[PDB]
Amino acid sequence: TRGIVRGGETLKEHRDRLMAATKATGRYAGLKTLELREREPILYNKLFSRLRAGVVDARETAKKIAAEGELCFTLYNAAGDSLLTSTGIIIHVGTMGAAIKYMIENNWEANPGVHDKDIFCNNDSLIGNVHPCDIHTIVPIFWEGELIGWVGGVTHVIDTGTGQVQRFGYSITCRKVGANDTLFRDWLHESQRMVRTTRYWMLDERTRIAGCHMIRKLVEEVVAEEGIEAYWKFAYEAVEHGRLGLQARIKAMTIPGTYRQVGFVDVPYAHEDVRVPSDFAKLDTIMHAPCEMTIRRDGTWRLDFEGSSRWGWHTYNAHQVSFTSGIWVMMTQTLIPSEMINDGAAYGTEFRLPKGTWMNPDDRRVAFSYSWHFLVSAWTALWRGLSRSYFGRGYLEEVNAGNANTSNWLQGGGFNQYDEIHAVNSFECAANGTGATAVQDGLSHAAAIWNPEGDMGDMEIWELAEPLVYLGRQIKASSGGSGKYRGGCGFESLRMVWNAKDWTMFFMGNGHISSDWGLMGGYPAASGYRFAAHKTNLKELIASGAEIPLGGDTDPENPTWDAMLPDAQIKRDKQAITTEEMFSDYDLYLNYMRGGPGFGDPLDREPQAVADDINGGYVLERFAGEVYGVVVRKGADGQYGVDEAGTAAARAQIRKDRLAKSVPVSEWMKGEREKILAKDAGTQVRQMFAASFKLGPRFEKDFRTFWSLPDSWTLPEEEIGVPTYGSRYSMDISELPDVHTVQFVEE
Amino acid sequence: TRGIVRGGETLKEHRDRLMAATKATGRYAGLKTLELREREPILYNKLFSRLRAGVVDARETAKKIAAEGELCFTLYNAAGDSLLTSTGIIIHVGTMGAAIKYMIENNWEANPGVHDKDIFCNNDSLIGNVHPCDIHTIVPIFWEGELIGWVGGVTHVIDTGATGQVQRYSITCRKVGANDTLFRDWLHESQRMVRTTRYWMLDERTRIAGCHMIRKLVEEVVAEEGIEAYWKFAYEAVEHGRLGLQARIKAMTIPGTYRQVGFVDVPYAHEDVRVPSDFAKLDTIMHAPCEMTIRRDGTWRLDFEGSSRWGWHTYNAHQVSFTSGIWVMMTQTLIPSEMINDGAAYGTEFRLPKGTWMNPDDRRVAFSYSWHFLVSAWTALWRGLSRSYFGRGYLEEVNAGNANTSNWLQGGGFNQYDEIHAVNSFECAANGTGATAVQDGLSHAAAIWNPEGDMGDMEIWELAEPLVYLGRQIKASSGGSGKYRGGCGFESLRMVWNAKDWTMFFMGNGHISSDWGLMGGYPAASGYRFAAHKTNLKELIASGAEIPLGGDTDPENPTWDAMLPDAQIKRDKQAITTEEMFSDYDLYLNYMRGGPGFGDPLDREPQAVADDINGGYVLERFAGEVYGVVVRKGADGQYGVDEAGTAAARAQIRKDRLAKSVPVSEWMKGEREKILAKDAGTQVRQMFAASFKLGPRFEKDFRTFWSLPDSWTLPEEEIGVPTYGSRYSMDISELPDVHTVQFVEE
Ligand SMILES: [Mn+2]
Ligand SMILES: [Mn+2]
Repeated sequence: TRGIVRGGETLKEHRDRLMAATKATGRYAGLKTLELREREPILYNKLFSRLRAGVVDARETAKKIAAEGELCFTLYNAAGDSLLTSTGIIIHVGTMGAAIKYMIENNWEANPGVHDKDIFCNNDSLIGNVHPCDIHTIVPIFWEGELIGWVGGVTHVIDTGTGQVQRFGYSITCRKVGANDTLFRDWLHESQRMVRTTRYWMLDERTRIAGCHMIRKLVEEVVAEEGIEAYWKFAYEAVEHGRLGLQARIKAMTIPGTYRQVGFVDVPYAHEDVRVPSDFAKLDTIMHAPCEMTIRRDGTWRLDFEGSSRWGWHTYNAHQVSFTSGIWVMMTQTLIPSEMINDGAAYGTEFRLPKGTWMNPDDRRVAFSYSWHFLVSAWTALWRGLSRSYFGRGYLEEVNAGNANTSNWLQGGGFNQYDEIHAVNSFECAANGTGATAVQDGLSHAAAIWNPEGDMGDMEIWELAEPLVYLGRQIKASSGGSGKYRGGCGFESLRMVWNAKDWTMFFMGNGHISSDWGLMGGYPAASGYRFAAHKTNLKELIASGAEIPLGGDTDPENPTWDAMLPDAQIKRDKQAITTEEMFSDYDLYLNYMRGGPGFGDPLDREPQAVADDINGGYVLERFAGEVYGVVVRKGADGQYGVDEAGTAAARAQIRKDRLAKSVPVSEWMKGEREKILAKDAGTQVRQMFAASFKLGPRFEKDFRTFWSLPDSWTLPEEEIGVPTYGSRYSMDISELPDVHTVQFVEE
Repeated sequence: TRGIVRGGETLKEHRDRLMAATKATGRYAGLKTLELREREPILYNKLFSRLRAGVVDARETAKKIAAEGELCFTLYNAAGDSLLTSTGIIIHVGTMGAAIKYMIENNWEANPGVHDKDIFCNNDSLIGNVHPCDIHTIVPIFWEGELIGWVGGVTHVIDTGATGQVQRYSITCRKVGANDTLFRDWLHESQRMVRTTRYWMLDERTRIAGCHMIRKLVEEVVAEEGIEAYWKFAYEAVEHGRLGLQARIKAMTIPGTYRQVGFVDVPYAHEDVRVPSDFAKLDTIMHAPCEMTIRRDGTWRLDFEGSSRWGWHTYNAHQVSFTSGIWVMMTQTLIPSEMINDGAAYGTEFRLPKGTWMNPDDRRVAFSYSWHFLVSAWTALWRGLSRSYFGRGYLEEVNAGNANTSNWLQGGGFNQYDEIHAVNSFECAANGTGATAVQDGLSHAAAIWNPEGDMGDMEIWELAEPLVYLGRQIKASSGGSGKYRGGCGFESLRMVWNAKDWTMFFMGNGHISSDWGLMGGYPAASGYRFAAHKTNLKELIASGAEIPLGGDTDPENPTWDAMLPDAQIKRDKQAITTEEMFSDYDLYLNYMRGGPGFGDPLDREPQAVADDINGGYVLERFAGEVYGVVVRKGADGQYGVDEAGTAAARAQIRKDRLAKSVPVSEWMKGEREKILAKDAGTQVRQMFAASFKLGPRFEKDFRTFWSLPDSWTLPEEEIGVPTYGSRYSMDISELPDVHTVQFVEE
């Protein structure tokens, strides 16, 4: 046959046909009926069971090369659509799927060609990828000379290649790195210069190629026993199957209608401790991620991000592939926790990411090295939206106020206690607080949005990898969102530099803004802040038996460590993002993990839960009365107990104080409107709105209508007084010729 | 014959043999006799003259695929040694040759295999390259299924990427094509490294077109004159070059030891050097001492013991870059021939100590703008070679040295076409040259990496950049004073016009003049910065007020500043900056440096001093203070010489010199007190501290000359500045199963 796909179609003729049938019918590949599944139920169930089991075995067997992370493997059909994904974080199902769809639309079939036993590698920025260090290995599967699918394997390399602002600070575009199952030497020598340490990159490549070739054999054996006729139907029915599964889940758990929510997070690049080389990049900006969620009677739904802010000079921007592919690590935690999850769910979801926004920049200068900062801040709002549907329908067990900001990313560089390059960081922000439920408190220090199987790691293992020692590891008091049910609290650890040389560290996380919100009366989780101490003189303080900082920063409004370090240079502020800073032995670094949002009116919380929280270190005593209205009294055993009568009076008094200090929304609005007309707000607020308007006309109209603003009132970004480089002149990807990108999104 | 090289040897077996014969015999490839040259001279001269011409033809023909000068092509033998090189800048003969020898040593023959019609590409930093944007295309030449040589084509791509870099796009001899056809995944992947696609794509089409033309040339020559004759020429030609350099040294120079040194400043402690790493935020000085030894047999040695350590900046150099590009200056004085090839390398001994900025041996080091250190280190060699010319009697060949190729005008953003900016004006191609022992230096005439200096037309530059010329003027008092004055630089005043999202920065020497005067002459003027933001020039122009024009004639008594009362003027000695925002009607002074002078300025003929004042080469005030010449403004407003007054001023300055000078012994004792008290700037002590550790022989001489006790030490960690990288290295030896080539004693 002429084309290499089974049947004689080229890779592009094949996909274009399926995509045309998908558009005309609304069903993947125009499969109005799934004959294999309906006519042969057992064989269909067996095909998933064996293929799913073999894909997981590849992932776990290949994993056994350590000294799990983003490691994952996915089986695709000829058109680049996922059928099955292994255990692990599934944020790369779409990134690798896009890499296949890039080879399809750019005629890789003709050059460099797609042959059996070829090995392709990819991490391209313009195709779509979460992190530059996330390396894809893609292998085509052939049966009797014809192509029937692809295999994808991905890892997060931890030692690849300060204060990046533009993309031009590596890139692999579906490069053919091997043939005949043998890697090319020029690729091996070249890729080992893209890295500071060789061991991690080399083993990771072996792992990916291993798992891929296992899965390749796994398919060749399934097809041999059950026949190609059966497998060929399954490779397209399984996708249309996933779509029907998502539709059935929506109709069963949620409510049709329109849900509107928004999320924010800060980017404080004006601070002197953010040492970026470009002066046009030094300004305070805020991420704006509004979302209009539409759930329809037919079980389809739509996520429209009209009104979002523009991309900025920083590393927190994202890709439309990165945004849509990675949003399912969140969705599979509430709506579709299923091992059948595949691209079928994608074909049952509509995404609108306006071109030019931070989630769909369409500009080649954009950097995305730390996309998580924005992604986790934008996705959390969707928890709240869905929860409104769960709450109204009665499935309160599924309600969740949202995920915490996966923040304070402890990052360090230099030479460790073995006089060797640092490569492995602690990664304690895998265990943040979780949002509160409509039924119970949230889980403290339990999970991250991109991995619900939160693991905090052992202190004794991290101290074998980092030149740091734990002086404390403690639950972060009052970090969880207050509410009838408290959001999960984060936790903190105090690090002391120990046997480090040429050492540097920086902070990474939300500071001025709490990305998550409480739900239906609950409050947002605590926001971030920084603590670090240099020139502590701790060696002499330890030797002399003086007071030394231990534990966690219990009350940063009334700290106890600072006074213990009189000769120290202490940095204690809300600057939760910094650039590389010099550290040396006996200096201190507070690693503070965020908490989750709360649920419900705080003064509906059962008083004993407040007393249990104070005794447990989840809430500072101070706020027991101010926030929850609970009067607690310390007893003989040192434990706090509830004052039943005193609480009732406090709760009744707060209710009157609320009505007194509050104001009718009509009244407050006209006052806020005067400030809007006078353009009275910080530059970060005005820049956010000014940029959001230009990229979102529908958002500007609603804003003007809601505030009853006259057309005479305008908010041009160019008149705020901050740099605006990149707001009117762009570097589109359309400038690149011979490059055909695929659109997974309305814009 | 299994090995692909002619005869059956593999590439490594072949080179390994030739290199062992070179080490053993002191003659390239163990050629004690050149049979072809001696027994068939006409045929020998014919092969060279014809290959040289065919190579030049390929370079000039391919050049017509755009519209540069760094473009160049080189013909190599099977072992990766240069035979011939096209017209153009020859910095990349060694870099590309090193790429070939990398494929030889790392078994490219077995994987990915070296086949006919294959296309390779390379710019690797660890192999050694001048610039990250200088891209190599390497094609193997075959004859009857066997490899007989290589072709290398290079271009300087202007629109690549990568800020205030402090530590380290790498293409490691990648096979980017087969069957003379490029791979699609390579073409797509390359269009993401560049800002605009045009320049990258035409440059590759240019390199390949030239490589294939040279491949056809060899195939044609071999076919007509026979492969037997060519296979002899392909190695005799190298040894031939070695003998040629030996003859030139013995005919032009003098045996002995020459000692010289050069310096340049890295002022990274200034706030306008926005660097992301705080441990790279300090002031440092480059130290480039050179002990030059010419032996009686005609061999010579270049020992850079005592040089400073690599730093957190983009001015470090690879050993291959330092030795491959040094021949751009050697071909301007010692061996200016079109026959130049690697024979000159096998006739020269280089010692670049490991850890120094020229041989860092650390993977973190960056090399983006290594010219700043190279031009400052090479200028000292002119002076050494000149002492041999001057003693032997070839005063015409003397030259005090090359100016720092500084102020590198760099701009970014969007231009008057609302398109990405990629073409910057290249006025630092026309710096002042060093004065000779016979005549003044040439003003605004050349750079060290290109003697064919061209300034460009202002009208052409304004079609490329969003800038307009408000001035273009000879730089007064930039040339080094002396009996014969060093060449003066020039300066242009630029106004930003129709730019958007525009940024600019300065680049060059500031506190230090790298060049020195010779035998009584003085160094050229050092660098400084002038820029003006928020000028309000639009209204000053409209109202008819004074507007800055021309050049910054006297920065000690400027005229522009008073004209700009509302402007933010940056007028300091910070000649290196990171990108800074610029808007229309802002000003940027592009000041090109001059060259060093020769001889005692007091021995300069007075009428030359008067001509210099009249011509804007020397400011009036220095005619008496420096040259001791009294001038009077004549009727026509021109300056003339006062013979009698000049004779007195010269007689008085001679007494002043003896009165204000002191015996060197008396000065040394006082300067020795300061060394013991460690009374000096941190940039000075860090330089010496780093130099001592890398050069024990240099430290030994320092302590000896100053009679310092062993109790006196200068540890770098006690200076008070960051010392990151001094004690902990990421040596390249770590990288697994990567085999490097040492062209240097380290
Ligand atoms: Mn990753
Ligand atoms: Mn170059």
